Amino acid sequence: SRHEGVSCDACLKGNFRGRRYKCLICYDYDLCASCYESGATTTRHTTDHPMQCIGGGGSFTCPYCGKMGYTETSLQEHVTSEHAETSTEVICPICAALPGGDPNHVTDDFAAHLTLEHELRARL
Ligand SMILES: [Zn+2]
Ligand SMILES: [Zn+2]
Ligand SMILES: [Zn+2]
Ligand SMILES: [Zn+2]
Repeated sequence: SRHEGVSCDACLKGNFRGRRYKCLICYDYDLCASCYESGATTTRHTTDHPMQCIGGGGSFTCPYCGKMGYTETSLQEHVTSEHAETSTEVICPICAALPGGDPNHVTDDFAAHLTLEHELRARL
């Protein structure tokens, strides 16, 4: 998924995909996974600083039938199988659970939303 509203203090890319790493010493300081894994530093930040990984995991509810307990992977498998042609408006549970996440991503094609905005790869 994307870290909406977040930009990397080292490479300046924003709303980046993959995992987000937040420094717990420097104020409002975040690294994309590429800059985190590669030891990127700026003026105030060192690789010694404690970092918190944000995003990933979680169990999700299907908005079309209400069944609970899916992972991001199994939710997408379920929706793309059992609800691929429906036009009811629903709100995305994954966006709402991710910090920065749109609290209300309203969509009438949830299967396309998962495929496009929640791709199933660790770096995405
Ligand atoms: Zn970066
Ligand atoms: Zn730092
Ligand atoms: Zn369902
Ligand atoms: Zn979403």
